[PDB]
Amino acid sequence: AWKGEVLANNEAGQVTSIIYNPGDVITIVAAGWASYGPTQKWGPQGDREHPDQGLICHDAFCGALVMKIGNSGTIPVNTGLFRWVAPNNVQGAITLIYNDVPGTYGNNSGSFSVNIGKDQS
Amino acid sequence: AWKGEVLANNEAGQVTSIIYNPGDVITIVAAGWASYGPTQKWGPQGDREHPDQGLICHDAFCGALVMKIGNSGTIPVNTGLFRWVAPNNVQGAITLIYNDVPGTYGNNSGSFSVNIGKDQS
Amino acid sequence: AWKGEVLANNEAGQVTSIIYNPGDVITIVAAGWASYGPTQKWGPQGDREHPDQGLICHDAFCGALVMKIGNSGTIPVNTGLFRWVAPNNVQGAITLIYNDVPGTYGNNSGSFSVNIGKDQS
Amino acid sequence: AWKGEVLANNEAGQVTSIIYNPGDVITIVAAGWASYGPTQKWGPQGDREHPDQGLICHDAFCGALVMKIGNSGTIPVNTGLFRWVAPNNVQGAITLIYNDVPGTYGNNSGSFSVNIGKDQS
Ligand SMILES: CCCCCOC(=O)c1cccc(C(=O)c2cc(O)c(O)c([N+](=O)[O-])c2)c1
Ligand SMILES: CCCCCOC(=O)c1cccc(C(=O)c2cc(O)c(O)c([N+](=O)[O-])c2)c1
Ligand SMILES: CCCCCOC(=O)c1cccc(C(=O)c2cc(O)c(O)c([N+](=O)[O-])c2)c1
Ligand SMILES: [Ca+2]
Ligand SMILES: [Ca+2]
Ligand SMILES: [Ca+2]
Ligand SMILES: [Ca+2]
Repeated sequence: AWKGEVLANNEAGQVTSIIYNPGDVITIVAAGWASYGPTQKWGPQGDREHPDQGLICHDAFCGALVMKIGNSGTIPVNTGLFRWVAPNNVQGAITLIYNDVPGTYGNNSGSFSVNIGKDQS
Repeated sequence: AWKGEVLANNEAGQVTSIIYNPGDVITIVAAGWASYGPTQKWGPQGDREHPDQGLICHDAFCGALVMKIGNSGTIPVNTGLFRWVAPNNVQGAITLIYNDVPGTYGNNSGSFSVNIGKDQS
Repeated sequence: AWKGEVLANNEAGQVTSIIYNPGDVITIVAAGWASYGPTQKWGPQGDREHPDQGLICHDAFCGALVMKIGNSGTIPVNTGLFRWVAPNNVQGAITLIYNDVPGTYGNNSGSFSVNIGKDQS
Repeated sequence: AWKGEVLANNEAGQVTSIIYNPGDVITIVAAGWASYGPTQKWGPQGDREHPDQGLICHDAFCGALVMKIGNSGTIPVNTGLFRWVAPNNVQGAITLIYNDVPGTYGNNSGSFSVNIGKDQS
């Protein structure tokens, strides 16, 4: 299992110790509060009122938690995933990232606390 | 495992199939959007700007997911719990509930989708 | 989880740390060599050539590993059980016992090494 | 998870669907009765009285269950392995094999039933 913090202001994303292999079943739980700029804060699902303009992951809101697995594209995590199996041919190390627009992470604040474990399979 | 929806207007809470027994290790993942009355919606950690004026759970925000286990008081769930063990003396059936003030559930809207499983021990 | 030795001369059996509750899924692995009398020894499936003339568990061989769950009657374990769920209405502490005839444990020798864990459910 | 039978007379061993990847934790439970020649039978620990006269695995008895992970050397399985982790550099498909002397498989009989799964990590 891996536990750690994902800073909203970390454009590169936080690499985890988890290597996703074919067939693997994993669980992720994400909590806390962060911002893409405003004094207001949002949870891991982000700000459902913010537009999608140039976000790294078009499938989640601004300020959501997303991930990449190896060199996949971005995949939504949000609050987390229960006993989840990736699509065919997705494999590698799990990096977690705050969903925002490239070049705009400087004004971000806060962090999410995230756990990831491999489940029985 | 149990998977189901928790309606925000359900004052009694959603009973699950899960019986928490001494020594159990559990994982919960909650997702979605709901409202304790306003047109806006919030995720499982609720509205961090809303005052607590009589919530069923004073350790979580208005609109957050909470639970009771058997005869326990409310216990925060929020986005979820990763490989969690219950407080001393806590055991029994898990009921999931939207955190709002007694008697004001009629104007709530939405639902959270929740998964619960028992982990290896 | 629980790891321990079960002596073949132990008539009362070895009580583990595991309490079996409804819905639980367990795995058992048993290894080693023991005897009900002879200078020879057998593994956890026992002696497939020996008669049953009053074994505590009529569904396994003399010299096999068996168990009780709470006040159940005996259940075969043998080499082990993989992600097993018990019959209805069985609950309580797991007691591991060597399968022999009541009153004859005194000439027994050796032990099995046993791992028990609860699995994800 | 994977379940299947491993014949005593199969010199090549039985390929499973389990790919052991670095950091995997696995459980294996084996049961049953087989023979490397004699009319009598033995369990997955094999025959503790028979000499090693060129077994494919010199760390288990003749008639024991062993395995390869990819093109590893032989690894003892016996009755099973509880929440086990492989040696460094060991990875690939798990192949289960009856431990006998090469070219003597033709007088073998019986089989073992084996479950393998990956465990929480
Ligand atoms: C795809 C990379 C090129 C984008 C350049 O344009 C932007 O930076 C751009 C364009 C439209 C909306 C936004 C936006 O939603 C946005 C998001 C932010 O977190 C933020 O801090 C700022 N900001 O600092 O101005 C803008 C940003
Ligand atoms: C029948 C209910 C008893 C009323 C007690 O509630 C209050 O007086 C009171 C005062 C300030 C804020 C709140 C509150 O946070 C609150 C929370 C709500 O979800 C809600 O639907 C209502 N509401 O519609 O009246 C008020 C409630
Ligand atoms: C030995 C004290 C009295 C128990 C009574 O045992 C029997 O009546 C009975 C009758 C038939 C077979 C067996 C038997 O399978 C049996 C099994 C043993 O492990 C053992 O050590 C002995 N023993 O030492 O005599 C007998 C026992
Ligand atoms: Ca920003
Ligand atoms: Ca309300
Ligand atoms: Ca005896
Ligand atoms: Ca042979």
